[PDB]
Amino acid sequence: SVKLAGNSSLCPVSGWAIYSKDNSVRIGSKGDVFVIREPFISCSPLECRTFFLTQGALLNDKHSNGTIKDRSPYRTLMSCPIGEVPSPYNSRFESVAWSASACHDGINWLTIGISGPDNGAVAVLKYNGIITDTIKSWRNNVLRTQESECACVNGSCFTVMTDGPSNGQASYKIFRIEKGKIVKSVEMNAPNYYYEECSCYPDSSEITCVCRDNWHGSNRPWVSFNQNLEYQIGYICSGIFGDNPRPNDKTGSCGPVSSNGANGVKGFSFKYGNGVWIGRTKSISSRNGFEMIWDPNGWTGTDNNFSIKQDIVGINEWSGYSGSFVQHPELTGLDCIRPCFWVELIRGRPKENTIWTSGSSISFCGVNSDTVGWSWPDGAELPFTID
Amino acid sequence: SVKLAGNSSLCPVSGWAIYSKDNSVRIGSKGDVFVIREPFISCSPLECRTFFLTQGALLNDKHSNGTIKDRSPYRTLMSCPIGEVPSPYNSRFESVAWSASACHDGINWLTIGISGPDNGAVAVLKYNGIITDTIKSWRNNVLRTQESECACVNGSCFTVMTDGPSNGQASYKIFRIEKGKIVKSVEMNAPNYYYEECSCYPDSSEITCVCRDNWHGSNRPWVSFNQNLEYQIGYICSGIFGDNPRPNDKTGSCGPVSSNGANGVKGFSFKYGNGVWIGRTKSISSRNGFEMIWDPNGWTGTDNNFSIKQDIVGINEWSGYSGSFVQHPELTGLDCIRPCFWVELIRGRPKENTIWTSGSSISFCGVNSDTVGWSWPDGAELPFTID
Amino acid sequence: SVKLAGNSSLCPVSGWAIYSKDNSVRIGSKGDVFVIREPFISCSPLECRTFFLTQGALLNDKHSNGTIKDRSPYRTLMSCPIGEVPSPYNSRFESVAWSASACHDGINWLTIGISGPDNGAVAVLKYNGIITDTIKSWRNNVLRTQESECACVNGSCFTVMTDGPSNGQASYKIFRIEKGKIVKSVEMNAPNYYYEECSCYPDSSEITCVCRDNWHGSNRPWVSFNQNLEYQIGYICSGIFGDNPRPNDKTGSCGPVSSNGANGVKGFSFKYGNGVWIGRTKSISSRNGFEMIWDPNGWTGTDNNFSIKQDIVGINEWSGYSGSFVQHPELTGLDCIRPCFWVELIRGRPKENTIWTSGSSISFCGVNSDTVGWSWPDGAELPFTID
Amino acid sequence: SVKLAGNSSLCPVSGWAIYSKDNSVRIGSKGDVFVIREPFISCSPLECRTFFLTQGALLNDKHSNGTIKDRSPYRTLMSCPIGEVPSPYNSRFESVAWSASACHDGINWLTIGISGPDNGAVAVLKYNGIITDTIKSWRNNVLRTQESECACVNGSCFTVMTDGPSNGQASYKIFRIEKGKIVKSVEMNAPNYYYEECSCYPDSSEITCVCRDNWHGSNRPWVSFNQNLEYQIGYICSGIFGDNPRPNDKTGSCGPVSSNGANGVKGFSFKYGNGVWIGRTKSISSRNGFEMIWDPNGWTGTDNNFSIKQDIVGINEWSGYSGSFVQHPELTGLDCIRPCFWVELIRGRPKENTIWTSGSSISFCGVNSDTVGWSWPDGAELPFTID
Ligand SMILES: *[C@@H]1O[C@H](CO)[C@@H](O[C@@H]2O[C@H](CO)[C@@H](O[C@@H]3O[C@H](CO[C@H]4O[C@H](CO)[C@@H](O)[C@H](O)[C@@H]4O)[C@@H](O)[C@H](O[C@H]4O[C@H](CO)[C@@H](O)[C@H](O)[C@@H]4O)[C@@H]3O)[C@H](O)[C@H]2NC(C)=O)[C@H](O)[C@H]1NC(C)=O
Ligand SMILES: *[C@@H]1O[C@H](CO)[C@@H](O[C@H]2O[C@H](CO)[C@@H](O)[C@H](O)[C@H]2NC(C)=O)[C@H](O)[C@H]1NC(C)=O
Ligand SMILES: CCC(CC)O[C@@H]1C=C(C(=O)O)C[C@H](N)[C@H]1NC(C)=O
Ligand SMILES: CCC(CC)O[C@@H]1C=C(C(=O)O)C[C@H](N)[C@H]1NC(C)=O
Ligand SMILES: CCC(CC)O[C@@H]1C=C(C(=O)O)C[C@H](N)[C@H]1NC(C)=O
Ligand SMILES: CCC(CC)O[C@@H]1C=C(C(=O)O)C[C@H](N)[C@H]1NC(C)=O
Ligand SMILES: *[C@@H]1O[C@H](CO)[C@@H](O)[C@H](O)[C@H]1NC(C)=O
Ligand SMILES: *[C@@H]1O[C@H](CO)[C@@H](O)[C@H](O)[C@H]1NC(C)=O
Ligand SMILES: *[C@@H]1O[C@H](CO)[C@@H](O)[C@H](O)[C@H]1NC(C)=O
Ligand SMILES: *[C@@H]1O[C@H](CO)[C@@H](O)[C@H](O)[C@H]1NC(C)=O
Ligand SMILES: *[C@@H]1O[C@H](CO)[C@@H](O)[C@H](O)[C@H]1NC(C)=O
Ligand SMILES: *[C@@H]1O[C@H](CO)[C@@H](O)[C@H](O)[C@H]1NC(C)=O
Ligand SMILES: *[C@@H]1O[C@H](CO)[C@@H](O)[C@H](O)[C@H]1NC(C)=O
Ligand SMILES: *[C@@H]1O[C@H](CO)[C@@H](O)[C@H](O)[C@H]1NC(C)=O
Ligand SMILES: *[C@@H]1O[C@H](CO)[C@@H](O)[C@H](O)[C@H]1NC(C)=O
Ligand SMILES: [Ca+2]
Ligand SMILES: [Ca+2]
Ligand SMILES: [Ca+2]
Ligand SMILES: [Ca+2]
Ligand SMILES: [Ca+2]
Ligand SMILES: [Ca+2]
Ligand SMILES: [Ca+2]
Ligand SMILES: [Ca+2]
Ligand SMILES: [Ca+2]
Ligand code: NA
Repeated sequence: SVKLAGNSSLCPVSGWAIYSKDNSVRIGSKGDVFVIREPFISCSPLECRTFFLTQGALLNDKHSNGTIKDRSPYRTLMSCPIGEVPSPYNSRFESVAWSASACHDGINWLTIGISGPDNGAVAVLKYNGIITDTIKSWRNNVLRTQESECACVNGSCFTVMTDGPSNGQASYKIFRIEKGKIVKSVEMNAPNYYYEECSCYPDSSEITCVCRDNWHGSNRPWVSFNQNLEYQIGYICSGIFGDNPRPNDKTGSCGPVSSNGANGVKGFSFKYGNGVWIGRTKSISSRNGFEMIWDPNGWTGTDNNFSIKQDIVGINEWSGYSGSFVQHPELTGLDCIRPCFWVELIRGRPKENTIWTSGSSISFCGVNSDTVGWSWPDGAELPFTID
Repeated sequence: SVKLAGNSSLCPVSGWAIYSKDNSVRIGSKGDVFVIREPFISCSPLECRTFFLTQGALLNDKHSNGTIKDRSPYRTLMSCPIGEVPSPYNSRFESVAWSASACHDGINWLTIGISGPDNGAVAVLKYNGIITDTIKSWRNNVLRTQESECACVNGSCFTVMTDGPSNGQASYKIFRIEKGKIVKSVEMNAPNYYYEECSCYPDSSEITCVCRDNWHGSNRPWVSFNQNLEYQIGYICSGIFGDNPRPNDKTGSCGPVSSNGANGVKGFSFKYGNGVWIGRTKSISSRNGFEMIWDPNGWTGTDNNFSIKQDIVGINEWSGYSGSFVQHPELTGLDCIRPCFWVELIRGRPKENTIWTSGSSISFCGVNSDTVGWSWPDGAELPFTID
Repeated sequence: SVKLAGNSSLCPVSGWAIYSKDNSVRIGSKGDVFVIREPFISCSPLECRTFFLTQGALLNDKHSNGTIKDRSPYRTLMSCPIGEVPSPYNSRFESVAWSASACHDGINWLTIGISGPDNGAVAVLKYNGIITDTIKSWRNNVLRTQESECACVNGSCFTVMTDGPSNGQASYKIFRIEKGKIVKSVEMNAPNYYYEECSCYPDSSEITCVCRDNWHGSNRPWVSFNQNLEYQIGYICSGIFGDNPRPNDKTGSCGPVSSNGANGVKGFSFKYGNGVWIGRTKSISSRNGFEMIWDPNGWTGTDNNFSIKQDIVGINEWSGYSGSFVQHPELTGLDCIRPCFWVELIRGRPKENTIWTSGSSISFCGVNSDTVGWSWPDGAELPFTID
Repeated sequence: SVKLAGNSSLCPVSGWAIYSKDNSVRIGSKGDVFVIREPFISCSPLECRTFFLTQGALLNDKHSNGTIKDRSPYRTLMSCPIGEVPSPYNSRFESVAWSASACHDGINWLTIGISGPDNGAVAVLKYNGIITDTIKSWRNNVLRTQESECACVNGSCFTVMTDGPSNGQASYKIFRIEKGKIVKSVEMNAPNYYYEECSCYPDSSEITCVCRDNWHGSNRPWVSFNQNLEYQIGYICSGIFGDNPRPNDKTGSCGPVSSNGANGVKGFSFKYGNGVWIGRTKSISSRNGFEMIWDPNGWTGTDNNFSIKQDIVGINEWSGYSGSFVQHPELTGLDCIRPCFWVELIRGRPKENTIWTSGSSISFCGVNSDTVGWSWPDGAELPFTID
């Protein structure tokens, strides 16, 4: 058992091969499946797991009523093996949480679960399931974190948290965590930027995060930093705008794009020099479809020209959150950090006529062998009996 | 595999971080979850587990009827991982039981399960699941034990059992157990005191139990003892009365407080010199709400002043039993024994219009980092389909 | 990993302490629990498991119809941990079977599953889940075996099978099995005896079996043998008759007792010199109640006097099959082979008005510490929804 | 962990002993069991597993509707222990897949899952659950593979895939795979032959596959090859025709038998010099019944005489796909590779009045000890509540 090095570079990839699909909402029509949202995948050196925030309720049961609501004392962070439906009969309990992150350092799992009131929430940190630290709201306004895996390099794990309004300037902090203990934190000097729900990955011993600007950006903000949390900030320049909502593609910007910039969705991108692989919704106005786009100058260039598009979910199908996850050399035997991604397929409120909201997931891993575009949607037939 | 030392002091703590919530009643509306009461938590050097008394029945099925009744031949002690719902599909069988205790000495689990008739019940003790001893009622009036973890120091484990009436003087025995074999017991000389449902923990090689006076005490009795079962007795002196029911807070006593003293609820407290961390309901008359209070002179002083209160369950929400559990340094890597606690959130009879009674649970661990009060209640909407 | 020696003697016991209870029929009212009959318990050096023959159907579902029927191609031998309900979500598959045995030699499990036609059934033998032998019907008339654990001594396991009519002379064979291969078999010369559903245990390197005489005996037949299968035969002499049905107690006999001798129930007894611990039903006419009786001269003496009676199930409660199981020193750390027993609590047809028949279980281990009689019945309220 | 040698010969067998039956459809009347088809069994050096293609839906739920359809984005390759029902609570996720194969090389599991569109499907290969390679359709017409285990010899695993029309000449490729990487493939020169759904097994370091001619053969095509993918081709010569549909038995041919040759069913056979063990349906026109036949000159001789027949499923009962699996010496301790087989028992559409199609399974292993013919059918009573 050894710490993940995290010192190799990301594997360059040409396409995305399908890795998992859980069908949770379809199975939940009869089976005992948690109502969940905000799922994500994270791997150890031995396995990949899906983490998710339950609503303390099963699908097709009356307790799923009102699960559009984001924060309650019932919500818990749990995990199961990748591609299995999240059930009380296969799910490991992690934390009481309405916002979370998790990652494995090579030795044990770090989990971060935030609960408590909007005016004073507390992140509880656990290492191997023992509480090892806490951090409390410093702006008293919905302390919130990634909803995806943290990133680890040589025994240190890193995450981003946000505290403040969701329609204006907020405060953003970056953390270094070792064996579940916060050993350093810094508050970002980022005037006119906004960051939340960051998707962060390791790459050549450094951390890159691509986040959501809910304030006034239709492109995605990024922050990268080293083990000492010395950081750099920007927005993805590509005119292939990554957020949802967003305008139609056109010339981009290296700061925040204000057009359709308010609101957003969690997402990700991978940086390869001046190029970028963007995952995004296919619809500009709602969480519908999903596609991956390789723009070989999109990190720093502002044109809307790109070279590869691979379909993942069809434009008439419900999508949702998406996030990065990696497979390290210690897991794969490769000489590089493999990029993967998951997509959350949201069903129910607000877009459908149900009492509940819940998601399934799909996930894909980067390869340089042949791949194909298609649509792998949630597949459930709504409404359900309970509705 | 090594014996827990049990020789360090209790970790000093400033507040309580949420550790687990299982949502059992919410989930059992649809899923297959045991009807249970008398849950508790106990840890080995490798994991923590929820122990509970089943009713041999599942939520929202007809055999849930009558489960207000405490003692039957159908009740079984079973256990599942912390924060998971207790289900037939995830629960390990421990013992046939309508009163129980369990604790891990560092090598194997000890379990104590009392079944049989009210006039001659028998505790069956198991070590690693094998029957290693029995002990029979010696007063023929409902032999009963902790309903929370026993406590272990250097390969010996300790518990308390009571036999006799619940509305007057009863008999109270302390036991030293090694590899599931009773090696010593003493009957306590405790005239005008009453002990049941003790929450016992180790602290610097000695055991301290805080219990329930069902006879005539609205404050809690305590007994502390060494590995030779040489014991000291007393009641918590604080005017912050710990039992339910109780009077409003006023000047306390170091003997039993007779005002509102009859009846009770299982609870716990932690001694820190002359100070005390008290867990109690928020209502003085029913099992509603829960709070943690630090009273720096409350173990020995009778005033009703305290220095810290942390809300756990709101006053208008159902609560129930509570107990202590510890995390030893062999589990955590700390230099001290960490105090934690669980609360049972009882739903159904006698307070609600159901045919059944069952609980869910929440637990917290003591920390010195930032924490917050809130309410994490059961959350189920009663009555259910079967009612 | 080492072979069970099997060379110590049975632990003398003074009473029976309750070990497990599954509540399967109560739980199966809503949960996903197999319809089963013919359960039994068997232990390895690490754990005890319950084996059972499913009917390829779940309780309270339409496929449980007609499960009074003994033999079908749907019936399977499965196992789960002791005291858990048998569900498809916790159950290990063993063999396709309508009659069975299993036992662990210290290294691996042996399972014996008989299926196929009444006129040519085949026992399939498996070691560690691999098929290692078969034995086919030699009288073409329902080849059948113990429905309880086989017995192992020094790497050899032993069982008994029967082939022929159930209302007359049949044929009875004894088998020695090593690593799942039949290494010797003998046909018993036992004119005027009848043996089936033998409960067999090791004791001082030899096997004792106590069986069912369905032809013309209301006491139980026995056969004991060494590793070479050189055997002796007799019937339990005590006037405390062990079978069901049977007459009221009176002077017994050392050969078959013809009064109420046709028909029967699987059962067991333990021999301790000239004395016997007898488990039997409390009713003389039907499968109701259960009790254990220590008769200090009952193996070889014919009087109906006895020393100890311990109630297990009350006379107005349903019982059923019962069988021996042992815990070897390699499991317990004792210097003797510990005797235990289980009882099948049968519900449904033919005594109740249901479409199905299915059983739960209770089990007890022998101890020399204090015990108590009680009733631990099945507890389900019939009929069920499906009826 | 050591690589399976795969260099010994097939064990000679006189008959087939029943190994497993899962009763999936019967159990899924109430419990949470996947709608599935295309099951198959494959073994590591430590256990045997059932692999199957789910429909992303449970039996007796509305999302089972339309499951006659073969290919969708919801289908997933998943696995559970042999003989257990495939449930979301006991099944391991393998791959997104509407056509599949898997096999264990002695060190790790290889899985092959084809998803994507009919005009450009992609097989995703995983080794130990990590994506190790992909291969894309090369004729753009439903890339498809074995629906049974691939075959392994000294660290290399072999499979066959087909691409093109199912009512005419298509293209057939053989693959050598090492640690989940395709290291060699060849396209077969096979004019006038047709191969799909190959059942492949190792025998003396070489692979023999018996497949389905959906174009114009009522006998089965075979291809055998060495580790270099040097291959020989042929059809089974026996006038005991192996496909469904087929003619009644008459003189066979060593080329495709065109009488009733169109359409087909996945099946298997085992070669023993000039002889052959044939598994087939009992009906000549529909997937009903199953029997095993030993024809001592049937691999190369065209007569319709055989030496042994062993009933498996009766003629009036539903059957389906069948395939081979092996137990290598590293698992059994034998000196030869043991042949086994499974049969899928298909229920629902198109033959029955349901909204859904699903299968259960049975399997058998080859022995030289005594065996018996019988019928072990699915057993479920259709239609179901949902229909
Ligand atoms: C939760 O649990 C409670 C407590 O048990 C249930 O309340 C019981 O409900 C049952 C069923 O309704 C009651 O049992 C019934 O009693 C009837 C009347 O019994 C008395 O009066 C008759 C004369 O009419 C006398 O013959 C008899 O000796 C009694 O003095 C009976 O008529 C019913 O009998 C029928 O069913 C039985 C099954 O054994 C048949 O054998 C009979 O022939 C007959 O067909 C029946 O026994 C019982 O009294 C209630 N108990 C209490 C304490 O009130 C709740 O119903 C339950 N709730 C839910 C939701 O399940
Ligand atoms: C339920 O089982 C009954 C019997 O209890 C079924 O009736 C027939 O099939 C059985 C085969 O197992 C036999 O046991 C019966 O003797 C036989 N004939 C009868 C009762 O006349 C009956 O068809 C089944 N019920 C349902 C709902 O299908
Ligand atoms: C709290 C503001 C933030 C951005 C608007 O809300 C997020 C939006 C969500 C969304 O856009 O779907 C779902 C997240 N669960 C929620 N996070 C929390 C902590 O409640
Ligand atoms: C036996 C008397 C005792 C104190 C009143 O009853 C306890 C009270 C209970 C309670 O106050 O909720 C529930 C406990 N399950 C019960 N213990 C037993 C062994 O039945
Ligand atoms: C086969 C005759 C035998 C004795 C009457 O029947 C047994 C009786 C039974 C019984 O008396 O309850 C149940 C057993 N499952 C059955 N065994 C078999 C193989 O069917
Ligand atoms: C694609 C052609 C092929 C042969 C007709 O269809 C198969 C026939 C099937 C059948 O005959 O039952 C079911 C298989 N699931 C299907 N394979 C695929 C990949 O869909
Ligand atoms: C990465 O870290 C490993 C393990 O410590 C080290 O041996 C190696 O020199 C470093 N870099 C690369 C790119 O392999
Ligand atoms: C959902 O909650 C609303 C408002 O509290 C209520 O009207 C409705 O009955 C609920 N539906 C269900 C199925 O519980
Ligand atoms: C990794 O961390 C360890 C322990 O802090 C340290 O010894 C080592 O130098 C670090 N390696 C790098 C490349 O930073
Ligand atoms: C506690 O016990 C340990 C382990 O036996 C021993 O080595 C140590 O000296 C003791 N520590 C304290 C704080 O008393
Ligand atoms: C712990 O127990 C062992 C065995 O009884 C004993 O030798 C040792 O002295 C004990 N340690 C203490 C500190 O009591
Ligand atoms: C039992 O067998 C053990 C282990 O082989 C042996 O050491 C011992 O002598 C035997 N005991 C008796 C009483 O025969
Ligand atoms: C037990 O079996 C082994 C191996 O056959 C043999 O060597 C040994 O003598 C046997 N022991 C006894 C006590 O018979
Ligand atoms: C097969 O291979 C094994 C292991 O490599 C070797 O030892 C043996 O000689 C070979 N066996 C046969 C039957 O050829
Ligand atoms: C099944 O699917 C068909 C086609 O969409 C539809 O017409 C039918 O109503 C569905 N039936 C059920 C019972 O859901
Ligand atoms: Ca935005
Ligand atoms: Ca560009
Ligand atoms: Ca009191
Ligand atoms: Ca005070
Ligand atoms: Ca008899
Ligand atoms: Ca006597
Ligand atoms: Ca259910
Ligand atoms: Ca054909
Ligand atoms: Ca021939
Ligand atoms: Na009956």
